[PDB]
Amino acid sequence: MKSVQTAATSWGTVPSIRVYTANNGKITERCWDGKGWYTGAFNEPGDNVSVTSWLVGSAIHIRVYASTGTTTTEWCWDGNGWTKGAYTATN
Amino acid sequence: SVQTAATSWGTVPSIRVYTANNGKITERCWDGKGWYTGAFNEPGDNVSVTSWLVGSAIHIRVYASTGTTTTEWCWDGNGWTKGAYTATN
Amino acid sequence: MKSVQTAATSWGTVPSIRVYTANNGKITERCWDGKGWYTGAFNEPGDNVSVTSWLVGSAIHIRVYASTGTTTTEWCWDGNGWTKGAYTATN
Ligand SMILES: O=S(=O)(O)c1cc2c(O)c(c1)Cc1cc(S(=O)(=O)O)cc(c1O)Cc1cc(S(=O)(=O)O)cc(c1O)Cc1cc(S(=O)(=O)O)cc(c1O)C2
Ligand SMILES: O=S(=O)(O)c1cc2c(O)c(c1)Cc1cc(S(=O)(=O)O)cc(c1O)Cc1cc(S(=O)(=O)O)cc(c1O)Cc1cc(S(=O)(=O)O)cc(c1O)C2
Ligand SMILES: OC[C@@]1(O)OC[C@@H](O)[C@@H](O)[C@@H]1O
Ligand SMILES: OC[C@@]1(O)OC[C@@H](O)[C@@H](O)[C@@H]1O
Ligand SMILES: OC[C@@]1(O)OC[C@@H](O)[C@@H](O)[C@@H]1O
Ligand SMILES: OC[C@@]1(O)OC[C@@H](O)[C@@H](O)[C@@H]1O
Ligand SMILES: OC[C@@]1(O)OC[C@@H](O)[C@@H](O)[C@@H]1O
Ligand SMILES: OC[C@@]1(O)OC[C@@H](O)[C@@H](O)[C@@H]1O
Repeated sequence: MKSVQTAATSWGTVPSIRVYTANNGKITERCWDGKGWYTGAFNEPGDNVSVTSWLVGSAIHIRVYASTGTTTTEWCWDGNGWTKGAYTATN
Repeated sequence: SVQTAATSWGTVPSIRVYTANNGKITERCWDGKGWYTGAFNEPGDNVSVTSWLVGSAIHIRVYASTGTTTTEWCWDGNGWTKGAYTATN
Repeated sequence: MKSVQTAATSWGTVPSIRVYTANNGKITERCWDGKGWYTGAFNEPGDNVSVTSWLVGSAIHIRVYASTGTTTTEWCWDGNGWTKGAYTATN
């Protein structure tokens, strides 16, 4: 059968983990911070997902790259919910 | 085509590359002195990976998916164990 | 049709980000260093892509794993152009 496609990132020593799953054109998010998996706020269209994250001090910044067709949309976590980023590409 | 995921740690570095091929995920390893085959071998058509250090100790999480079922595999120094991850796909 | 596939890595606190996109058998690269996205030098064949990177001091090292069929080629950025690495697999 058609397999879902995942992307994962982690930070710190607890750690926090975020796993994004593209399934039937939608990306959803599962989260771990030491005490059970739960569903996160991220829910956006995409057949394909990649993720990277970095710390600035103790503040986490996450970038999720969601692709449908040739269009990749960047989604940004910087402490004020998810926001659409400036990323563009000419695919 | 086959599908891969990669993680690395330290400054040597160590690198681990996971490849999903014909329903199986295998692992190739670099620790500064050449590539060799690792112990990870579990079913999956899709793979992602993340890893983190606790001091000098590496912890690796491999997300192996077949259909809508994703199984998390955990390296914490004592072989690969199944993790608690679930998702409602 | 089938969506493009991406992989992403980041480093430092600016940060720098690199996003690799596999589109109709070719992988290209977009770059962020804090002041706008631009096109990078990576351009190699591939249907599937993953990436990892690490810092040695302030110097970035990037490894891109590009797959076509059962052949995965590692491409290495060590400051001086993209070169084929020693990665092999028996797929
Ligand atoms: O248990 S099995 O994995 O062997 C299985 C095989 C087939 C099946 O029809 C089912 C199970 C029942 C079934 C289960 C589910 S689930 O609830 O998600 O587990 C879903 C379906 C289903 O038929 C519906 C379905 C989904 C997809 S997908 O879009 O790729 O996920 C494909 C199909 C589905 O029927 C077609 C299909 C493909 C395949 S194959 O594995 O690709 O050869 C086997 C069977 C199929 O019905 C034949
Ligand atoms: O991208 S869309 O899903 O909107 C789309 C679907 C179909 C289409 O016919 C077109 C677009 C028009 C079209 C666009 C392009 S493009 O400008 O390059 O994007 C190319 C084609 C095309 O018909 C030609 C074409 C190429 C290929 S490929 O060489 O293998 O990539 C396959 C096909 C093509 O028509 C067959 C095909 C496959 C599919 S599939 O369901 O995605 O497999 C849908 C449609 C198809 O015509 C049916
Ligand atoms: O604590 C969970 C959460 O806030 O963590 C940061 C992001 O992963 C969000 O989508 C998510 O809801
Ligand atoms: O704060 C958001 C932002 O500026 O962060 C850096 C890059 O990810 C940009 O594309 C993005 O718009
Ligand atoms: O041999 C190196 C090894 O022990 O490194 C840690 C994990 O990547 C293991 O699967 C692997 O076998
Ligand atoms: O020690 C294993 C474990 O607790 O590590 C943190 C998460 O990866 C969990 O899903 C996993 O079961
Ligand atoms: O400054 C841009 C650049 O040199 O950054 C390092 C690599 O990502 C290169 O492919 C890219 O062209
Ligand atoms: O200096 C290049 C190199 O040695 O870097 C570490 C690994 O990526 C190797 O496959 C690669 O050939």
